[PDB]
Amino acid sequence: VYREKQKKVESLPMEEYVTGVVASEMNASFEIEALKAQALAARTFVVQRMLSGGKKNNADVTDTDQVYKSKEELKKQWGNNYENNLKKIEEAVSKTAGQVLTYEGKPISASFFSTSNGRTENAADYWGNDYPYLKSVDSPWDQASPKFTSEQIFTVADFQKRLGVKVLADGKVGDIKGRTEGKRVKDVAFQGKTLTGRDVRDKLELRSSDFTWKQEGDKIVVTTKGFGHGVGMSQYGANGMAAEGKKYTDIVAHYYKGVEIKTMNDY
Repeated sequence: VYREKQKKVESLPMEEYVTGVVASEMNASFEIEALKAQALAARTFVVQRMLSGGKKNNADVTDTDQVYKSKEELKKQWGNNYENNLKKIEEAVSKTAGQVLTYEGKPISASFFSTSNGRTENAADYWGNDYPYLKSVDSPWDQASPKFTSEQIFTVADFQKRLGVKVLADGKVGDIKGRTEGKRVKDVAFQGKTLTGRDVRDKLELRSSDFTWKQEGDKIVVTTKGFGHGVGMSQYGANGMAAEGKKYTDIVAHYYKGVEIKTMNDY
């Protein structure tokens, strides 16, 4: 077997691929230490993919694949600042070249999401065994995020159809039965049917599973806190930490409990 001498991913040098993933996933205007943290997370998923068949899907504990932005569209996103942003992301990647996030020697599920509701989530496998590096932590910087609070409006008929339920008479829609350690909704009950908060988020395409709701006339107004699954690293949180002077190593240590930064050469 003739083995390729250079590390390539979809025909590109590995580090350049990482640069592309970072730019596709985190806003370029974010602090450099936050981008460095995102590069470890992207590189962690890349190495994992390559070490297990070279498949395209990440070994993410959360439900997901997503866009790898082209230059054409990064110019439209970054407008004229394209050049400076590109170089910023390149520095962040090269500065962390070869670094990945591990736990007990193996690459982790370096899960990330845009904005928390104030906290991240505990994650466990299908059988309920905890992922020890995905623990619910405090993420107070997200309060100041532009995507912290949000509202989504649905007609009663659409809402009822999408969730396959009849709304409560109280005008209270559906009763929220409990919250997670991350303060996200655990379960919702309607007359004769119950759904998990996560299932409600998917069926309605909510910004997050931390929500409250009310009925206004023939409409349901849903107010969410956060944006994304809430597992692992908050992007807005990492930026907040970086704004108060913390390094990428501090950021990852905060969001992934007990994580160890290794060089990939070992593998």
